[PDB]
Amino acid sequence: SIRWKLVSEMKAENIKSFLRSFTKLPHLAGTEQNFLLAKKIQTQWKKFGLDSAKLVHYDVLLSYPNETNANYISIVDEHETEIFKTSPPDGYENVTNIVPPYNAFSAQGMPEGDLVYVNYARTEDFFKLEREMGINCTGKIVIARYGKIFRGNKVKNAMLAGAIGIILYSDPADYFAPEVQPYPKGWNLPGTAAQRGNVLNLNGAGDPLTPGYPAKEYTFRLDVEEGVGIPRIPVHPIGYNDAEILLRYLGGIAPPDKSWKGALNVSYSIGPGFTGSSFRKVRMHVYNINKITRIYNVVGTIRGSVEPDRYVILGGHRDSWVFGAIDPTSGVAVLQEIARSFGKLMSKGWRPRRTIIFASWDAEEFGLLGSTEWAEENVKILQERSIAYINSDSSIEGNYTLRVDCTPLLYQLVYKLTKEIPSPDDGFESKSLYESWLEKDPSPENKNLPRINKLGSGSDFEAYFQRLGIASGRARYTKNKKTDKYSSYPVYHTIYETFELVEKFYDPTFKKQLSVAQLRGALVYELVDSKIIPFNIQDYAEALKNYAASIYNLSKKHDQQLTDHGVSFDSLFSAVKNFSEAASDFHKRLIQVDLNNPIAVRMMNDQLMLLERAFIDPLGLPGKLFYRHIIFAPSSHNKYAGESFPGIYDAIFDIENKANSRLAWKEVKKHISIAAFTIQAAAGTLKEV
Amino acid sequence: SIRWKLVSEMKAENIKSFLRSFTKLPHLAGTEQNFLLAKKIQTQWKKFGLDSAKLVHYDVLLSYPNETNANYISIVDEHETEIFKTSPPDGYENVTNIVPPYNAFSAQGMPEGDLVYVNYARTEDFFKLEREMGINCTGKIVIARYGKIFRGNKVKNAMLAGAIGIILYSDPADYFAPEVQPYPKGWNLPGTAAQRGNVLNLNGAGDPLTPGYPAKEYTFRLDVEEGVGIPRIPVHPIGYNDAEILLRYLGGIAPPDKSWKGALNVSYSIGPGFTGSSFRKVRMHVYNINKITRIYNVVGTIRGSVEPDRYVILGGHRDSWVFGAIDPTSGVAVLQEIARSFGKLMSKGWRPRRTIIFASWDAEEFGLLGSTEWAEENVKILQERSIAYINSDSSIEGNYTLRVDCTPLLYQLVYKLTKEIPSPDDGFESKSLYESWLEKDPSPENKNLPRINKLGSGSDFEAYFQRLGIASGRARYTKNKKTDKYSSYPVYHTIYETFELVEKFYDPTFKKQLSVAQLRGALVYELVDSKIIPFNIQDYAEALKNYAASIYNLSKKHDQQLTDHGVSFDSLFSAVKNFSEAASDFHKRLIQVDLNNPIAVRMMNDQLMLLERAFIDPLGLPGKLFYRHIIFAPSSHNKYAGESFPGIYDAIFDIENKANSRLAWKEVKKHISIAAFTIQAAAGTLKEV
Ligand SMILES: *[C@@H]1O[C@H](CO)[C@@H](O[C@@H]2O[C@H](CO)[C@@H](O)[C@H](O)[C@H]2NC(C)=O)[C@H](O)[C@H]1NC(C)=O
Ligand SMILES: *[C@@H]1O[C@H](CO)[C@@H](O[C@@H]2O[C@H](CO)[C@@H](O)[C@H](O)[C@H]2NC(C)=O)[C@H](O)[C@H]1NC(C)=O
Ligand SMILES: *[C@@H]1O[C@H](CO)[C@@H](O)[C@H](O)[C@H]1NC(C)=O
Ligand SMILES: *[C@@H]1O[C@H](CO)[C@@H](O)[C@H](O)[C@H]1NC(C)=O
Ligand SMILES: *[C@@H]1O[C@H](CO)[C@@H](O)[C@H](O)[C@H]1NC(C)=O
Ligand SMILES: *[C@@H]1O[C@H](CO)[C@@H](O)[C@H](O)[C@H]1NC(C)=O
Ligand SMILES: *[C@H]1O[C@H](CO)[C@@H](O)[C@H](O)[C@H]1NC(C)=O
Ligand SMILES: *[C@H]1O[C@H](CO)[C@@H](O)[C@H](O)[C@H]1NC(C)=O
Ligand SMILES: [Ca+2]
Ligand SMILES: [Ca+2]
Ligand SMILES: [Cl-]
Ligand SMILES: [Cl-]
Ligand SMILES: [Zn+2]
Ligand SMILES: [Zn+2]
Ligand SMILES: [Zn+2]
Ligand SMILES: [Zn+2]
Repeated sequence: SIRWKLVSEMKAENIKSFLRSFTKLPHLAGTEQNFLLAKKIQTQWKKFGLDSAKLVHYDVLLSYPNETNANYISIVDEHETEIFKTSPPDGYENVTNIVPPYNAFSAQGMPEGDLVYVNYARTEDFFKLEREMGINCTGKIVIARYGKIFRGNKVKNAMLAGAIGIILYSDPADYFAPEVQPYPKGWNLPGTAAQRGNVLNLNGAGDPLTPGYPAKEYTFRLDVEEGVGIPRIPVHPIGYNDAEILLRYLGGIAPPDKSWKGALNVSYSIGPGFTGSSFRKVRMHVYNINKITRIYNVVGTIRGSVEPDRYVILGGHRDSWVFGAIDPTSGVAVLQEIARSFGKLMSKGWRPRRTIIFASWDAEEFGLLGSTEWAEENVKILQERSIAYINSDSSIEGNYTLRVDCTPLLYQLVYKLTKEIPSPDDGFESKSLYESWLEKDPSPENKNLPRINKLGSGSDFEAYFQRLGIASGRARYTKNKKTDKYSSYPVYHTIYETFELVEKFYDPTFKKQLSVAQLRGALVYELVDSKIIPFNIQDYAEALKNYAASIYNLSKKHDQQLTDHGVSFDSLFSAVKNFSEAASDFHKRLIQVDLNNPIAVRMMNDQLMLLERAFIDPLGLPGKLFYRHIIFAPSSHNKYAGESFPGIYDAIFDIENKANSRLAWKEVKKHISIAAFTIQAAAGTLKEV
Repeated sequence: SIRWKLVSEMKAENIKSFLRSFTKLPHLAGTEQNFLLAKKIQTQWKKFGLDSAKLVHYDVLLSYPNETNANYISIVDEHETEIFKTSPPDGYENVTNIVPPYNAFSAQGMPEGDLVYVNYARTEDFFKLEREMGINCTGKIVIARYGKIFRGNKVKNAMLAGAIGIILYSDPADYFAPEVQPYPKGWNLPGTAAQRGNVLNLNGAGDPLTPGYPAKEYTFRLDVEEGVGIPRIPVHPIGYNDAEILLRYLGGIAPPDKSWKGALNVSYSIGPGFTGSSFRKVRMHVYNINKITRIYNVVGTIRGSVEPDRYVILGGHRDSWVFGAIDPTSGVAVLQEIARSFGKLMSKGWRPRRTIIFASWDAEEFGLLGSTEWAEENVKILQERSIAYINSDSSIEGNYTLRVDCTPLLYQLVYKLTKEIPSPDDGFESKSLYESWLEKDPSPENKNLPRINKLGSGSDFEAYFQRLGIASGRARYTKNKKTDKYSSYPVYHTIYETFELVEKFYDPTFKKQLSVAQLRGALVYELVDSKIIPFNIQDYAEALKNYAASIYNLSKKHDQQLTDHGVSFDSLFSAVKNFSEAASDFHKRLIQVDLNNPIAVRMMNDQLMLLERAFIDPLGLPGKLFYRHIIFAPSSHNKYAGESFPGIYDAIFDIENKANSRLAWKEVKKHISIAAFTIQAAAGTLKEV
């Protein structure tokens, strides 16, 4: 078949050569090297035979360290004397433009104060410090370990607590894998390395200065002081050797339980302040600059021969913090190999039914900026014509098995294609990827099917799925979560994401990265070429039954209040019931369609394409204009995680502590009512008359 | 042709019999008689052969007088003694349930104070009273004449001024036609009759308690105190005999110029207070009740044989204040005759290409409630599938010539169809409606084409056009505006809108109402049956060039400020230029389409259908979530009137008096930027690749 030719044409050795070619130098967004990489990708796409490959630019707010006012953290004594102050991988000694560690969009400042350790700086950590312990963060400098929630939420949480700065660091408890050596001898995080990353709280907005509209040359911009999601205290990241020095002499209360204690050789006392030392106060000095900077997406097409006005988007970012060998360059290499293989199909006369859009996004590391501004530019065509979005970010975050996150519309297609891709796993040489994946990660809901996760947030699919309602999917290799308990991967967002890391320690044969390229490519092919779009709406109906039961279960602890405030989930369950009926009836009709009647086929394809759109509410969620998906929009507590019925969940979260209960419960009623309506409206789009 | 059979089948005598049958008794929304009328319409549609005809209900906030606490206005002396107090057409003496005059959704109260005459209670009238004259309305009762702006805006304006009540009345200057007798001898307004009407400021929201979502049984409702657009002072309407008594002894400043002086035999002095009288203070007593009440739309279909998933909506309200012989029942009768004529086509085996939706809306007089709640329910299917909406409200507001208001997409179709409909005008017996209309109302932009107006607001097309972006149109007979200078028509919204009025004084032969039914029906037929949707996008391009020039001209008075604040219209003109190019290229391609290739035809039809949608911004306009059309959304000063580039216009209005100029001009820049983007995005939907 054509799909087998697409998949079998891709080669591990090609992914390896692409990765090596794109990881020799840093390619930070907004810098010359990442523009040069765009031009190289565009030349390659033209060579592969794509119909177009253009650079599309935007001018967006980025953030960089000041090369002549370096950031640092220090400890001073009571006489203001500096007692301690903070200060390339082998083979890259000659590389001159590695950005030092920083947290993009930090406020500027030189705050000084007593230090308080805040664990993960989650909402519950601050609740505990303030409510239980009676500790006052006003005004203190807090130190938090990375993990559990997106780093921007840690900063927002610290701001809410009156902290005047926040230090972030990587605890070996969370980022150091047991019995593996630190880079370069193994793949673990060294004590000298800090994790870069932006600290905006954008909630899907894109460029901070132009929420809702693409950042073109003429475009109105907010004043920088009003930029969406920009924090108002300094934030800076350090490695664990430096963190150990800061934590060592914290006094005050002992860590409250083992869940506060990391792995360094220190007490994990909370503070505030020091005991047993010259160590008296902590200072931060952070002076990164925000500047409007041009960024460049590469956007290419293969136009459909039958439905050129219907799109499947294969999009991945290419900007990195340093070399980004895993994040994102492993996905950049995969995207090139996919485009090469579609070009080989074209060379023998194939053209797809619908149009494929290839996209290499810029400035993802600064808040999904390139992918979001292109969605904002092209919203009117994208919302009326897009079948799906398949991401192409990191392909290789571990080497145990496949992970897939996607809308329930795509579950059946994912299971179908993974059965036709050879497994790359040792011991599965005559078996498919489906078989190895089912063995290694069975679904809790059905032991006979592999696990597929919800799509949440934190990579370029976000605006397409959570704002525009375009069915989306991602797939990558990952770690074994039952045994591997560290966050992300050890060298995430550090200078040590190198080609050598990936080749030596992750996937020496490149077979695992090949399997991810084959699946992302086969997903695009089947969505763009199948006469009938390969979605299954009954799988959405079953997902909604699970999510309704879950939010309802969460409400049982408040059962008396539900009764007293006249709160009922009846309408939600009724909508779910009606959706399941409409989806069953829709599939009964769909098998009867006359495949030789183009308008009959196109009307049913429109219903499959527009089903995800029905869940988008243009009013958004409370305080979040750009999160519109009523089933799947984000975790308010961790942007990386997806949350179901977010309007209901946010309304009921910590409700027992809301000042005004009558008001709080009416908000729960509001969001229940919205979810019921939206699911009923979605069911209505499936009806025949 | 089929269109000629549709048009020639309609009969004046049938419209007359329908009108007489629907105007014997009052049919106020929410009352038994208007439910009975729904059932009669539904029985008729089934008899005519429609595929379906169903009642669709919602439970919405309505407002009625308290039958046991009657409203009134009084004058008292300084001893609190009542000196004056306010208190059926021939042949209707036995009709028992005529609602007395009131303004629906008025606050309740018994305010007492000095009286101030405020002309039309426009923003500029209050500016003059307060800024120029130094008059303080705090706290006064104001009296305003109806006209110039929607009555709800008069009330909002008075509230802003600190007034504690507002009396509305019909001045003969505005509602009494020269040399015609008062009903029953002629068609003029008697001094005893008051104009009913709601006084909400909904800005497109629909039911006040459920903005954004249909008002079903389970639906979350705002507390009534928080109902959208509900005014916070009492409001009540009186006839001019009563107004004369209230105005007569006003003292204080003389009317400032003739534009403040109406036609009664009084001075039109402003007050505050009385001079020359027992007349000391004015009191209002208003105790209407707001109550959630069930309303019923009748919704019927004729399903398409080729594109059943594409819709053309013919919708008109049927609820009236009393008999509503003009408003809306003349349109109710027209809608029935149209449905009858489509049923006759069906009887000979015809079926339309696309689906026609017929709708008889309820509670239009209470804020467009039935049509808006059905749009809110069905938004997901309507926005993805609707070709157009044709209204069917009053057909006969005068007897001089045709008036058409529609999107520029429909201009060419309107001109084409009116050439094939016989003129009903005396002296035009062998001529078409186009010819009589061109002679009587030529367009200012092109003397060789008849005038077509912008669609604004104030009838059931509003949510479809201004929220959802569905191309809309309306047509009716009207007065000669160069000679007839009165507002609306004299007996508008009074008890004197009777069948006898229409038959004796407006259209005895029913030929004018017939011509309106033929045009509304022919519009539906051509939109639903033509293989290629009959829109012209180059007419939209020319309209945008006119609107860009107009808003720019308006800015010239502020030219120095534009320069000082770096405000430019360059991007707007550039977007308009690009749209005109894209529309020209689109039509060049459209004439080449292979009419025998269904997918080629369907892709171009999708572009014609979705063009109006491109102008809808889900973020809305400032303070108005439900006005989304960036070119055509409303006048903030008069909901009946449409305003172009409303975001730019509202931003620049009264700007010289804004407290903060730097902030005010940035808002102008914002709205210019949004308009430029939106027109460019719309152009992008027309592009081939
Ligand atoms: C699910 O569909 C059912 C059937 O159409 C709806 O049930 C109606 O519910 C209302 C109360 O909300 C009752 O007045 C009707 O009697 C019900 N009809 C039947 C046949 O049971 C139900 O409302 C729909 N659910 C939602 C959320 O719209
Ligand atoms: C109208 O289309 C033109 C042509 O594509 C756009 O012109 C570009 O404008 C930007 C400045 O905004 C310049 O950087 C480019 O050099 C222009 N190109 C050309 C060929 O003139 C214009 O931006 C579009 N208008 C809008 C509002 O999008
Ligand atoms: C970088 O820091 C130096 C030293 O404070 C300062 O003078 C310079 O202006 C900074 N650069 C920018 C863009 O702020
Ligand atoms: C890769 O797989 C090998 C072989 O099982 C294992 O020893 C190693 O820890 C894995 N590497 C990573 C980064 O997980
Ligand atoms: C009507 O007014 C009477 C007299 O004030 C009052 O008692 C009654 O409750 C009112 N009806 C309603 C629904 O308020
Ligand atoms: C209707 O037309 C007649 C004949 O021209 C005219 O005398 C009369 O004023 C018109 N009626 C109305 C209500 O305008
Ligand atoms: C800590 O919190 C309280 C209440 O927020 C605040 O009044 C106080 O100023 C804070 N502490 C200090 C030391 O200022
Ligand atoms: C009229 O306006 C001023 C300013 O709004 C207000 O202070 C005053 O109270 C008002 N007049 C009266 C009589 O209260
Ligand atoms: Ca933007
Ligand atoms: Ca509503
Ligand atoms: Cl990915
Ligand atoms: Cl109308
Ligand atoms: Zn990434
Ligand atoms: Zn990253
Ligand atoms: Zn009307
Ligand atoms: Zn009316």
